[PDB]
Order: sequence, then C-alpha cells, then structure tokens
Amino acid sequence: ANTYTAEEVVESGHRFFGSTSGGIASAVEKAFQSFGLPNGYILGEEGSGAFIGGLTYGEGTLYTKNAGDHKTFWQGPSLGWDFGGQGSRVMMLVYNLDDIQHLYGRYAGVAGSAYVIAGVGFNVLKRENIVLVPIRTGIGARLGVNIGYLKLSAAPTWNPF
Amino acid sequence: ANTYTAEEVVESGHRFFGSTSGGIASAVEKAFQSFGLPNGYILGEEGSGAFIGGLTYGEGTLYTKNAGDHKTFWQGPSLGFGGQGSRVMMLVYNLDDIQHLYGRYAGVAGSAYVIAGVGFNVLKRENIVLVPIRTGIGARLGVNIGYLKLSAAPTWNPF
Ligand SMILES: [Cl-]
Ligand SMILES: [Cl-]
Repeated sequence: ANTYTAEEVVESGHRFFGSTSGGIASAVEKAFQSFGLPNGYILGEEGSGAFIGGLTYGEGTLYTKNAGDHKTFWQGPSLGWDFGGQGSRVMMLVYNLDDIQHLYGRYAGVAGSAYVIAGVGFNVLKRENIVLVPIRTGIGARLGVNIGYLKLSAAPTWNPF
Repeated sequence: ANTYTAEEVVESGHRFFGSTSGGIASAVEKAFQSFGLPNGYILGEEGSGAFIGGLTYGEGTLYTKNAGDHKTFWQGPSLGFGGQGSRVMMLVYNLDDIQHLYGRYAGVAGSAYVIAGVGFNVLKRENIVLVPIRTGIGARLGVNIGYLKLSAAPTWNPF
C-alpha cells in the first residue's frame, strides 16, 4: 500500500512528459517487470549548460504515498540531452526507499541495464538497496542510458562528488 | 521461399556476435514484430579510427537464399573506434534486385530499440528497410545514427 502501480506511474508520466506515446507505458511496463513496484517517484528537470553539456544539474520533487514529498537535487555526467536552455524532463522510479534520508548519496549504474523503446529510455542505478530508474524522452531517451553515475542531494550543489 | 525466420536470424546472431545474450533473441523479435520477415541479412565489421570516430567505414557480406551472397561496404557517421572494430548484423527488408540495395539510407525518427546490450534503429531507401543490429557500446550509440550509404565497392566517400 506504500507502492505505486504501473497504471499510476504511466499516468504520472503521461502528464509530466506531455505525451500519450506508447513508449512511456512500454518503458514503465519494462521497469516493473524487472524490478516490481516502486514506493516513490521523482519528477524534475535537468540542465547541462553551465558545464557546456558535460555535467547535468537536476531539480525535482520526490513523491511518496505516506512519507511525504521532498525537493530532490541531483548531479551527474551528461552527454548534452539537457543542454537545451529550458533543460529536459526526467521521471525516476525509486525502489526500496525505507527512509527519506537513505535517498541521498551516490548511485552507480548497472551495466547493460539500458532500455530504449519508442522514444523513451531508461537505465538502472543502485546505491545500497535502493534502485533508481531514470526515465527520459526524446534525445535524453537515447543519450541518458549512457550515464553510469548520479548523485542525489537534499540541497542544490555544484559539487557532484 | 525467400525470407528468413526469426529463429534463423537469431542463430546467425548468436554465432556472429559470439553471444548467447538473450538481448539478441529479444531484439530480433521486436524487429520481426515491427517489420515482419527480412529477405536478407548483412554480417560485417565497422571502424572509425581513420576519421578518429568522425566517420565509420564498414565491410561485410549480404546473405540471401537465392540471389547469392554479395560483398557489401558501408559509410556513415560515427560516435566512436576500437582497433578490432565492432560487429554488425543488418536485417534487409524488401530486397528485390541486388542492385537496388546500394545508395543512401535515411534514418527513421524514434525507431531506436535497445534491450540487454543489443540495439538497432531503422533506415530506409525507397521501399527497402535496413535494420543495423549491434551489441555493447554500439547498441547504445549506434541508434543515434540516421544515415548510411551502402555500396558494392569500398570508397572513402560517404555521399
Ligand atoms: Cl523534455
Ligand atoms: Cl528532444
């Protein structure tokens, strides 16, 4: 009862990405089939312009069913999908969040976890027992599956380590 | 009696890529679901070290059931590069006359598919459809390339 269903997730993504494209449902249906039901999700925006495409700074909100909601910031290497001045949107599924404070830290990518279908892509990052699945669209769908590192923080920071 | 089966292409995929990676069986399925039965496949190798990753030069063989097997070369952009180069398996759809294979192929937007270390996208020239399948780094990066020229003899010129 602390988990989200694929249907709730597909709806949040349809609304956040402004897309009814079948790729969103396909990618969500793939993440759940591989990892089960998340107990949180992050909607936010990323931009890489400050480091001219090579570092991504993101900002969004963590949504849970009974642990409240929280501003979340993140930093990582970028290929420039978010090099657009308005940045680009990302929805991350969060699995196994037991306590909000355990969310912050450094996430290591899982090799061969890239998945792309119909203009929607994700990969998998893990820290301790938390799995993180950043779902991106468009350019980010294809380029974001190359990030193997993401840091999550409670406050915005320039420092990605 | 001209098209290949999904199982046929998968076994060719396992053998050429040297992998029983389930992503091979998974990618070929999606290409067969989206596109049906191809009547050719190209096995070959790529390299972008001469243009430092700025341009790929490829070489292989197109295999058919009746038209014979024909040396094939391709040129296109690259995202980079290793010394040995990297392997590719190209599904060919709607290949009537071998001579209609050669020329410039334009990518299909949003056609990229990537699963378990395997990936393709789709490019087209007239009614022929080309699906270049790669593994590893090429699975992720190759799906960004939306141009390929196929030719009967090698050339430095990509246009
Ligand atoms: Cl976006
Ligand atoms: Cl885009």
